[PDB]
Amino acid sequence: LKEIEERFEQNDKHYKLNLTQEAKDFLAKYGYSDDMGARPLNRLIQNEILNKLALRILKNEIKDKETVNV
Amino acid sequence: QFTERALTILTLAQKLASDHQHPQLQPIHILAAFIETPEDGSVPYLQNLIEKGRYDYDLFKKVVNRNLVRIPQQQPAPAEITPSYALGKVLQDAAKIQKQQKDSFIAQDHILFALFNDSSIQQIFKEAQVDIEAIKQQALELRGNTRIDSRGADTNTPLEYLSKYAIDMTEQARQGKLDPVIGREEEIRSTIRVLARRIKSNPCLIGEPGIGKTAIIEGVAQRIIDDDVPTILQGAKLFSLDLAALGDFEERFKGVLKEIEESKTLIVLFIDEIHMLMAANILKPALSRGQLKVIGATTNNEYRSIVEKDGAFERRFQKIEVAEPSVRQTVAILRGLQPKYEIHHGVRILDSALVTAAQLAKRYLPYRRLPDSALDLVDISCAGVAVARDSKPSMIQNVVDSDTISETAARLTGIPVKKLSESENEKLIHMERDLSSEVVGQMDAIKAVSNAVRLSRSGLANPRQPASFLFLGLSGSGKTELAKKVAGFLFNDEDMMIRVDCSELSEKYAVSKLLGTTDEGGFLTNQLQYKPYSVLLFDEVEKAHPDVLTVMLQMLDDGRITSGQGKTIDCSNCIVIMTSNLGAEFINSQQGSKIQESTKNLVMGAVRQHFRPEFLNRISSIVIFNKLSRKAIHKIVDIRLKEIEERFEQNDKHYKLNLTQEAKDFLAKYGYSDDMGARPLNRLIQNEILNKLALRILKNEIKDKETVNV
Ligand SMILES: Nc1ncnc2c1ncn2[C@@H]1O[C@H](COP(=O)(O)OP(=O)(O)OP(=O)(O)O)[C@@H](O)[C@H]1O
Ligand SMILES: Nc1ncnc2c1ncn2[C@@H]1O[C@H](COP(=O)(O)OP(=O)(O)OP(=O)(O)O)[C@@H](O)[C@H]1O
Repeated sequence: LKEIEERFEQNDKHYKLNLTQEAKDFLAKYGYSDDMGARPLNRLIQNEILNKLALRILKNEIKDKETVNV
Repeated sequence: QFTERALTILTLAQKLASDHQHPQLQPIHILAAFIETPEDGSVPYLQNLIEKGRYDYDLFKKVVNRNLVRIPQQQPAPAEITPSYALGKVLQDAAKIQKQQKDSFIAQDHILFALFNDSSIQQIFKEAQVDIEAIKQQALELRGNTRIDSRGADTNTPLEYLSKYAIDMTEQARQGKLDPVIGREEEIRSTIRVLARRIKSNPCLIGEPGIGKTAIIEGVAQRIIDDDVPTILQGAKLFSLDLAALGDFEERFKGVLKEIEESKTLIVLFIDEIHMLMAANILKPALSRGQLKVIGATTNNEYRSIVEKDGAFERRFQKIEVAEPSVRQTVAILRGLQPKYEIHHGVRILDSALVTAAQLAKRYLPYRRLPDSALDLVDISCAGVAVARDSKPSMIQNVVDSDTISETAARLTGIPVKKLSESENEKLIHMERDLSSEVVGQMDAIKAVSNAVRLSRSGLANPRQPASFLFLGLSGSGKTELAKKVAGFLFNDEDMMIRVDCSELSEKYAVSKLLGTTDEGGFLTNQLQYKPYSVLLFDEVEKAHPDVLTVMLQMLDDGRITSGQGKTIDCSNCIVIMTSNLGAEFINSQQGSKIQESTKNLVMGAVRQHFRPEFLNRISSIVIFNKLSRKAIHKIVDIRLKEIEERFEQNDKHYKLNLTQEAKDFLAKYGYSDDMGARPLNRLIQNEILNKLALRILKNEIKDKETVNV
């Protein structure tokens, strides 16, 4: 979690965050693979989150610094 | 026309000069419009052919708006009102590099390319666009063939393998090329559900090829453009690699793993029957990176080989086995593709035929996946008379039910009129009349055997078990002919009845009727293993060793047997028949012309002696074969007469035949033998009757097409 947010709210995204335990659980549960790891989730962390919520936010109607978790 | 991608910038470049409302479109304008921001999402920054060719745009990012803010301001309508042919040439001037670097339309490079004169800092210190120096240089770096169409995604040529040999059928889908599919919509969904499954996205399609496993992928590809594709799966599209490998020529296939990784799982991959050790092993390091949704497929065969080793690459893979589709499946696609392939061939068809096609097709298909074979037979039916139509004589561009089924499908084997007249019910109702034609007298065997298989027919056969019979009498009584008649009547095939010797193939023939492999495992397998339709002749069963009678009861019971590979294969299409001659003794009762239940008890007693009641109680009907009346004797005449005329009067000479009971008693009397029946007389007639003519043939005193009885 820490890596992306510290890339962006710092400069780019000005971003305040929210976490459902869903993701909190999902990413841990689902996102982490036993064998192949969260290694894909590391990419997925983009996808279902960064890719997802930026896409949520990139409209801006959910404003800057706003957040919507799945 | 300009490339959309180019024009996307171009109008945005017209939009560019519009935002500051520039007075004129002039060389250094789009230098801002080429770039949203320094991101390679704006290639003209870094991924541009210039930063790699000559002029890096990093700090050179600085100057672009510096001009477009220092343009003299204008008002809205004169903004983007002019090409200003100084710039307006770039419209045409972009078509210059499409020559030397071989392109057709005007692309992002080209719109860029034309600009290479004044679009710039052109000064003593010139931060500018080299003319041929950056692009023809790096327009190979970029791409190496850029040109496709105005349509399409970024023209940065990130992945050459994906652009080369990776086929997107969703393109073809919105291009309308592929034929929509049906009825795997379960598998479609489920495999897509597998795909939609976050845990195992990768399916394994299992099954024998030709079944539509990528026809699955067809509608799947369609569901991509049909947009039923799940949110997880939305952004992805179809790639399917049909592997043509033709220094390692494969690593291309490995290099593309980045090109999709470029797209960042913006597609799916589907590989069909090629799943094997690749170089080295196929695939995974991109998938094994945790990434890369792919549609996997195979026969159990390729499933039996390498993916058996790991199994944790199948950790991505739910194995889904397709089954040969149902009738409506065939029907519905036919329903969809009847008009297709009749318009493909420019003809018409009866849907009456269309459904009827699948009927016998599904029935007598020895091999394939029916719709193919159907569509084959269909196209066969289609093209066949269409070729008959287009070539003079043709009158019917529509095509009938019957011949389009039978005569066409008669090119599997034949016998259309029998393939015709049967409703699959018509057998039984008409059988014991039909059976009355072949095996003489024997109204017992007529009723009993047939009525018992009328129970194994009528739909009253168990999902697994055939009818079961153990018969006494002459071997040569028409016994085998009965089951040949059966084979002939029931399956319309003489091959159905198969010699299987219980007597001599007996004890360790349990290894030689099949063997867990330590090539048929043994006799009984590819007899049926090829052809589930069969008729079983089990020779003098009580002379077999009991070693097999268990798995023979396992034939009796459940109608299926574990094979050498272990497969338990359906014999219930057949009718299990057992043979015993021991009642030839008990024909003493028939010598006394008893009702044989006199000894059939003793017969039953005799057979109940040696075997499991299970093994015993399976028999539907045991039929003693009755004493031959003169009729029963001399109706065997026309049998001979038939197999006489079958050649002379039919398949060679066209020579007529006549006899008299005079000569026939001069035959049958001698011609009949007690224990072997008239089986002697057959190989008797072979000369003194036959060769009497083979004499007279070249003796020729009387000639062909005649007949003279003796
Ligand atoms: N349900 C269907 N609807 C439309 N066309 C179909 C359907 N099923 C099969 N086809 C046709 O079958 C042809 C290809 O079949 P397909 O390759 O999918 O069989 P297959 O079992 O996948 O062979 P393989 O296993 O090697 O991929 C195409 O012409 C396609 O239009
Ligand atoms: N009632 C009958 N019905 C049919 N065929 C009969 C009849 N009586 C005698 N036959 C003769 O039986 C011949 C074939 O007999 P069939 O094959 O049924 O016994 P078979 O078991 O094969 O002989 P075998 O096993 O001893 O070599 C036919 O060619 C036919 O002429």
